[PDB]
Amino acid sequence: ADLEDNMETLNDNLKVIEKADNAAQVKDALTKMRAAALDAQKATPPKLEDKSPDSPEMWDFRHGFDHLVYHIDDALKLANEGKVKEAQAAAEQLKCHCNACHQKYR
Ligand code: HEC
Ligand SMILES: [Cu+2]
Repeated sequence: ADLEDNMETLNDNLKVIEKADNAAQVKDALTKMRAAALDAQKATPPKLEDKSPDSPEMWDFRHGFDHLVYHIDDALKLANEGKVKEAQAAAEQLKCHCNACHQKYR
């Protein structure tokens, strides 16, 4: 999918997590976010289209998604333990990273 679509998936599923009634619902949303993060990691964002594919900026962009997956995996572990509120709280740690990448590269 394109980068915009993967971003919509990330945004929509974070809202699902916030409104969830159980940890399995959180897990289902996080699973979709994990895939969207890894698919977005394959894209070249418009603001970096003129940079080398091997540039420090492109590696920083790609590594931002690895860190999003770090947080998603943290939250998934908690969700799979049935810990709904803790999994929701772990997912909120994503937000600073959504905004930090946007500040650089959106
Ligand atoms: C870089 C490592 C990113 C991370 C982490 C997140 N996003 Fe992102 N997002 C990124 C870029 C470069 C762009 C612009 C894409 C473009 O083609 O202009 C975006 C955009 C969004 C949007 C707007 C969607 C659109 O239709 O353009 C949303 C709603 C969005 N991003 C959400 C979002 C969330 C919730 C994230 C954390 C869970 C997140 N992004 C991380 C780059 C990066
Ligand atoms: Cu972090």
